Amino acid sequence: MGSSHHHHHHSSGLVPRGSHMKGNKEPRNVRLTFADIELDEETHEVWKAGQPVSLSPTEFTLLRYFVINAGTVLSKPKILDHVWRYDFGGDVNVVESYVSYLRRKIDTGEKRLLHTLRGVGYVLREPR
Repeated sequence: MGSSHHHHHHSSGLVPRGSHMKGNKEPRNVRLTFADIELDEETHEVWKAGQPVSLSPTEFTLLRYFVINAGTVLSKPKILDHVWRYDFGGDVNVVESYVSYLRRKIDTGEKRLLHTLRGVGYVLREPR
């Protein structure tokens, strides 16, 4: 809620009286994808190589963050503070439990897209 909106920097063109003809502000809903992973922020659903998984809000946020930062080595404590940022009250052992369950619900194929750097954390990366 504000009055800003209309930016005071419209050095781009100068004929909004028409411009488009229908609208192109956005293509379609917000859907995240990765290697063989699909997430719909609209239907809050997940899909992996023809393998759908019913994850909960928390577990969903975790997977989503992993994808957003896919390629960057994440840390156990960092990941916690990042997610638990919506509900404090979870030791560092709670993450391990969730991670183990996640692996079982996300790991299965011969292609390991989740590398575990024991002592540091985990990193998302496609098989090379």
